[PDB]
Amino acid sequence: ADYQGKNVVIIGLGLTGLSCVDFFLARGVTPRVMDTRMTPPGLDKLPEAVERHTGSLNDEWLMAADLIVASPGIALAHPSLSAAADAGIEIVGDIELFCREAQAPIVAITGSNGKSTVTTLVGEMAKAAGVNVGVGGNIGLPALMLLDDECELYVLELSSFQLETTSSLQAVAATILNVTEDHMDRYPFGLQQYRAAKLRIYENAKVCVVNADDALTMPIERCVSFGVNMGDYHLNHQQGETWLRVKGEKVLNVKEMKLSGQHNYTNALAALALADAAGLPRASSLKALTTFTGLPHRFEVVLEHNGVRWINDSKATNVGSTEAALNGLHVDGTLHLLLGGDGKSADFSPLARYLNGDNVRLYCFGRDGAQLAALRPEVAEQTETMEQAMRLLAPRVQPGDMVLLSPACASLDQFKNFEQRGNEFARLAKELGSH
Ligand SMILES: O=C(O)CC[C@@H](NS(=O)(=O)c1ccc(COc2ccc(/C=C3\SC(=O)NC3=O)cc2)cc1)C(=O)O
Repeated sequence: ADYQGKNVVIIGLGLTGLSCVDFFLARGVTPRVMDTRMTPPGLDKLPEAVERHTGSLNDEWLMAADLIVASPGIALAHPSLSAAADAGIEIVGDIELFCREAQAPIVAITGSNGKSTVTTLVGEMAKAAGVNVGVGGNIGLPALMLLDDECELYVLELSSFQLETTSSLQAVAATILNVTEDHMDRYPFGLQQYRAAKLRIYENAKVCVVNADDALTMPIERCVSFGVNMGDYHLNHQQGETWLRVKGEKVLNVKEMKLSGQHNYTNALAALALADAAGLPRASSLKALTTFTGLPHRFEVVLEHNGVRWINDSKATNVGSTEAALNGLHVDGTLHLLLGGDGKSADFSPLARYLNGDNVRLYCFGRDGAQLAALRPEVAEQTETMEQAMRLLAPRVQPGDMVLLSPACASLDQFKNFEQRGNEFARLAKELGSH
């Protein structure tokens, strides 16, 4: 594509919006920027000669544009944006701009849970093979900051939102890892509309990788599959140990992995299937599986002291993700579970199954605290903030217990993002968790 002379409007700042600004400027196009927030992050790092409008959308600017670049954080359904679309004004996102320029194969990963782990993993597989790889998208750097002529492979985490505005992706290997309820505040046509957005990732992909255990990950020549008991990539359980297997051949005893748990093992399978489709050597891909330590805020033990494990799973920002943490979870004594924040209109009831017995306590906070507490009121306390919940639970903690921040919600009602929320839990854990 050629943008010269075009009237360009970027909706949304932050890192991503700033990368879009720099993208256009470096191509000799001065965009204008709008953001519905009065002081969006990065405002102060915006260059002085870029026109900006904050606090709302400017329909004069939008209806004047030749191209609208919408941040994933604004709904295409927003009245101002659908007015523009009705006018035949072209609307894209950062990812779409990336895909038009990228000069290396792209491995594209989406999913309600696991997508950051799989993306990171595939990145580490490439790195183990000596491949110059750019890893990012919806994590790490925004995609436009990855763009580099010497890159030999890109591995992009993509959200449903990014996919809605992307049309030029032709992934060398693409996956939806799973589809469980999330973002319903952005999908008024419910689960199928959310699913429909993620399905876009498969269009023109050279290989598709689907989850044989989640029918919703399949499109409406076949896809490669991964699964627990079925799928081209699957698990084989022999006698307390577990193997990764490709079409009946053993490829890795999971005792060599530093990650644990069925769902991490199916993440490994997904990563391997993607790495294989991308043409990465198998040996170095397996080697990456054994060195990978996991991501911060992803079921991350921040403190083990005095018989108590404090676990930061702050990246659990949906129900499926918390359920992943709770399902099969071994706790010696009492589980003290922190739930709360912005539940994005999710049904929390699927969590109820995991909260029976004498060994669970709930500490529910933020915007949907009352709804979370209502899962089992008898064993629940509700506060306003996570710090209050931590100071409430800490005196109760006994040798053998677990403290688990796995909130099933976004942090955005009270925090900058789930990282700040994990960081704050980590600091509090260390204060509250020794004498
Ligand atoms: O961190 C959390 O606790 C939750 C993350 C959570 N992720 S996520 O909503 O999928 C998400 C998507 C893109 C980004 C980064 O990029 C953005 C730029 C601008 C905006 C807000 C804008 S733009 C505008 O014009 N008016 C706005 O209020 C939001 C995001 C951050 C989060 C979620 O999964 O619930």
